[PDB]
Amino acid sequence: SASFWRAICAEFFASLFYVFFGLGASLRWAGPLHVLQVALAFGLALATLVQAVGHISGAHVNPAVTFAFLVGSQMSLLRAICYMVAQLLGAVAGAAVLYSVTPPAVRGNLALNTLHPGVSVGQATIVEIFLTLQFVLCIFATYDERRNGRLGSVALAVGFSLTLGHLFGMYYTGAGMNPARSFAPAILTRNFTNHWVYWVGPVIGAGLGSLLYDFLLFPRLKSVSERLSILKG
Amino acid sequence: SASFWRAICAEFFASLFYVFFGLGASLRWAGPLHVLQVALAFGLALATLVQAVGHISGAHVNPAVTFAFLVGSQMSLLRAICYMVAQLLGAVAGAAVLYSVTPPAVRGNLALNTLHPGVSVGQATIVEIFLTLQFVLCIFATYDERRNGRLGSVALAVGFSLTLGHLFGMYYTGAGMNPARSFAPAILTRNFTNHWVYWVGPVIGAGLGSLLYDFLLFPRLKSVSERLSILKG
Amino acid sequence: SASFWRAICAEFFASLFYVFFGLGASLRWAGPLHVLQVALAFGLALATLVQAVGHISGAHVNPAVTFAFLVGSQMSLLRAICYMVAQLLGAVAGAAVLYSVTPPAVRGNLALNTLHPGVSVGQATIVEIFLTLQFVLCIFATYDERRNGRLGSVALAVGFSLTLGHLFGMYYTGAGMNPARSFAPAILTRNFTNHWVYWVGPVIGAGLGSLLYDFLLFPRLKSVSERLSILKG
Amino acid sequence: SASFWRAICAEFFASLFYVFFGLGASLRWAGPLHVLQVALAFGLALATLVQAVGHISGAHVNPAVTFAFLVGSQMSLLRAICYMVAQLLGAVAGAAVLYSVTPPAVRGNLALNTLHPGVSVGQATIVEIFLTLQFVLCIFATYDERRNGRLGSVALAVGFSLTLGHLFGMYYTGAGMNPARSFAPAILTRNFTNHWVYWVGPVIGAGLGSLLYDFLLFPRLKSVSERLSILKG
Ligand SMILES: CCCCCCCCCO[C@@H]1O[C@H](CO)[C@@H](O)[C@H](O)[C@H]1O
Ligand SMILES: CCCCCCCCCO[C@@H]1O[C@H](CO)[C@@H](O)[C@H](O)[C@H]1O
Ligand SMILES: CCCCCCCCCO[C@@H]1O[C@H](CO)[C@@H](O)[C@H](O)[C@H]1O
Ligand SMILES: CCCCCCCCCO[C@@H]1O[C@H](CO)[C@@H](O)[C@H](O)[C@H]1O
Ligand SMILES: CCCCCCCCCO[C@@H]1O[C@H](CO)[C@@H](O)[C@H](O)[C@H]1O
Ligand SMILES: CCCCCCCCCO[C@@H]1O[C@H](CO)[C@@H](O)[C@H](O)[C@H]1O
Ligand SMILES: CCCCCCCCCO[C@@H]1O[C@H](CO)[C@@H](O)[C@H](O)[C@H]1O
Ligand SMILES: CCCCCCCCCO[C@@H]1O[C@H](CO)[C@@H](O)[C@H](O)[C@H]1O
Repeated sequence: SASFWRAICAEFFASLFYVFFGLGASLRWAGPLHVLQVALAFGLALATLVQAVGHISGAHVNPAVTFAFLVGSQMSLLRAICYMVAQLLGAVAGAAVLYSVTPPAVRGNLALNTLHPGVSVGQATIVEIFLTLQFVLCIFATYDERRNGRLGSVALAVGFSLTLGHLFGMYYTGAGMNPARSFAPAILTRNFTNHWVYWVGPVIGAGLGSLLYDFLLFPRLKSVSERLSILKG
Repeated sequence: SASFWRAICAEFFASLFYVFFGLGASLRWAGPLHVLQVALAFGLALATLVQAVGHISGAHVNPAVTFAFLVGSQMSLLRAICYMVAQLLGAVAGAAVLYSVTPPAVRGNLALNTLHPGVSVGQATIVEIFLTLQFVLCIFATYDERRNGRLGSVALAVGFSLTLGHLFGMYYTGAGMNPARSFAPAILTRNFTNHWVYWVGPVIGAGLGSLLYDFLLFPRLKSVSERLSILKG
Repeated sequence: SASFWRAICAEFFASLFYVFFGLGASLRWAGPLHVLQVALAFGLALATLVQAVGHISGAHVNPAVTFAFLVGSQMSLLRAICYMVAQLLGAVAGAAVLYSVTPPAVRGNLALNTLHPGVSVGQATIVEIFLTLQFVLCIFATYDERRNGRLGSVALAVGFSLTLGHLFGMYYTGAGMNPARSFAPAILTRNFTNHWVYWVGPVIGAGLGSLLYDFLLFPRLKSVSERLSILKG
Repeated sequence: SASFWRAICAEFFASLFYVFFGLGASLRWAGPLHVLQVALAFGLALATLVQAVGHISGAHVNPAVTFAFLVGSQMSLLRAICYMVAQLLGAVAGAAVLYSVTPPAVRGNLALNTLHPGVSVGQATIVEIFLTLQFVLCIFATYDERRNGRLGSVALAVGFSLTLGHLFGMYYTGAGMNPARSFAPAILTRNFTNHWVYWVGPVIGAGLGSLLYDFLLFPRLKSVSERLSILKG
């Protein structure tokens, strides 16, 4: 039904907003102030967007997040691909629109995710993994219909999880936690240096999060039947 | 019924508070610290006011927000006009009372919304549009009775949306997102320079937000019948 | 019943905690950083305490707040007096315990509420009034059983209202919004300079808040009968 | 049942995350900025983890917290021991993994809890006690099934309680409030100087919190029967 294309649209616009506001708030340099401010910006961007379209598409706005739900057998392979496609175009569009209204000199590299001189790509990949792992874990747990009438706003919980990822990570890798968010700055600045970290960390972390939740913490046992039936629809 | 004049009163007082506390917290200059602090101040002012009178008038406290609900066919043309009237007088009053208790030298221009030297009014109008668009989108989605028992506090969600608007926007336009909030400082400092941006951006953004929500994301299909019946009451 | 002395105890301990953590976090000087940090500290202290004992005593932890509920005919004159008595002793105790574990030199004046050189006591009284007014207004609205299943945490709403009061007020009067919180530092430092502001502003603001809510925004019509019956119990 | 080993696993992973992100965000020095940022980091780490596994193990992720529930007769002596065991190994593991991905020079002492030169260990023990006391009090009150449909997110309430503990405490003792969180940095840096404070304060505070809640504020009267029956299972 049209109850599918609306979601794809939700994922496109939300991703454009997420990157537009996220990157926009990161322009400049610096420091606690800097980190604190950028951590809150991405976090509140997500909390806002999750309230805005979480009921419509589940507000993934993140390829690694969508990948998590795929292996978690909660969405079809067809939906996953489109979500990720919409997320990549949306992100690029947000970065594009951001570039068009931002004064040069302040533009910098459009907040491209970058490693710290003293951090190896191996350590950086492990960082991005842990960041995305606690992040996806919070998403799965709070989206789980099987629990709590005392959750409060799941939109904010997830947003603050993203903020926590930044408060810690920015010092190491600028905190990617999202392939699409990393990709947009890279494709427009023509700089794919160390970009592998920002696809690998999140995907693996997202993978370990889903697995850890569904197959150990609070098992959601699906029969091989449904798995394929779902991965198909 | 009197269940109409109470709301108008709600919109008047809330607007006076919103501008009084919002502007008051913006006095001085500066920087992350500055932005972070002012972003939180406006955001918590709104979250507070939405809890205070959201059940009474819907706590619009914003002309662009009210305009959104008009074209969204959720209020009558009569209510909209009064809301906006109460919001403009309330704002001016808040700025007035703020001026009366604030020491000169610190008064400055009473936190008048201003463009960044390197930002064209065109880019500034597009910024204000995006700010108000994600803002109204969050308002519509969270006010929508058709969803979530996991929303948490809608008052805070909207407040944090406003904070996010500031964390990004202040650098560009000081972040207006609200004609009344922009108007009060302008009418009292007799400075309407670039004021057009602060009416145009929000109204258009607010317009694109409502449209995007009601006519694409989660359609609330009203028959031409009701539309006019509502725009009339 | 004992369902009365537990509350008095709740108000005593909560007040000791509120002042202990509130004042403790205010030691030193300074600035956004300073204000932001102290605003959040008092705010989260209250949100925490409101969750801790709001179900037991309503977590007033504030004389002006209790006064609001008295004139609001929601508590007896006997309860009000004891609450305020417990709040004053609790506060002093918190400031006392704070003094005993804090290094001198850092102690300063134990975060005594103070006016800004350029702010007259008249302007300062009006500031404290507005601060306490939006504060009590948020308390009444969120405590009102007659509304919302979308409130979220009322504990946090009220806490953030207090934070907003500080983000704006600290620059003017250090933000009292609470006679007991102002009193404790004064009685122990033997400095009652301008102390009148910190009793007068809140009480009046608290008074205008209750009146504004119960007699205009969302009238809670009590017959003269009940009023006295309540003010008596 | 396996509905026991999953919890132990929950407590292990959550503790590893808590310390990994908590300590990681504390690396460097400094100041409001520093404190504010670290306070929020620990706070959001907990809020995140409480949402992630609070429904599975109750998300204690803290020996003093678990001890509180033991004397509160809410868990068996067998569960308590394992929880604390999982929490200690998890913490050490988190600090270990943190060390492996962090650049030296920035590593410092891995955010080891430390006293302020002007604070005696006696004053420091009293500080840690008060910090953990308001903390456990908030945990008990918000976990109490006997109350509120207006709590909002208990995960966030507890997290913000931890943040408040840091906003005040870091200046005194770096804010331990958690034996496991203090232990991990100590065992790996081979520095147990003043470590006694970080086990004694929390345990006592946690003890006074439970007692204060269950035996005075909102008594949860258990017959000697059940107490032992519970402490046994
Ligand atoms: C879910 C997977 C979790 C993996 C946790 C691994 C912890 C050990 C990390 O060792 C680090 O490996 C880097 C190369 O990758 C080296 O450059 C670095 O010096 C070394 O300290
Ligand atoms: C599970 C599928 C994961 C796919 C991840 C794709 C990451 C994009 C690759 O970036 C690579 O970075 C290297 C430096 O590190 C560059 O030398 C190389 O030219 C560039 O292509
Ligand atoms: C919902 C409407 C969204 C519109 C998005 C428009 C993106 C392109 C913006 O282009 C900008 O236009 C400015 C004038 O307006 C020029 O001064 C500036 O140099 C140019 O880069
Ligand atoms: C949908 C209706 C929108 C109405 C918007 C009204 C905005 C107020 C106009 O401000 C204008 O700003 C110009 C500079 O930019 C000044 O030269 C001009 O004198 C001043 O009047
Ligand atoms: C609910 C009550 C609201 C009252 C609002 C009053 C607004 C006008 C404030 O005027 C101020 O009065 C001070 C003395 O009090 C003077 O020192 C100051 O120069 C003057 O500007
Ligand atoms: C509704 C009842 C309100 C009661 C308020 C009592 C406030 C305490 C008085 O402080 C006063 O401050 C003056 C300077 O301003 C000092 O000169 C004076 O000696 C001191 O006593
Ligand atoms: C739940 C228990 C609460 C206990 C509260 C105690 C408050 C009094 C603290 O006195 C302090 O004791 C320190 C040694 O411990 C001395 O070094 C310090 O100079 C002294 O001021
Ligand atoms: C309720 C049980 C509480 C157990 C608390 C154990 C705390 C660990 C002890 O740290 C101690 O710190 C001293 C300096 O202060 C060192 O001299 C001593 O060598 C070291 O062992």
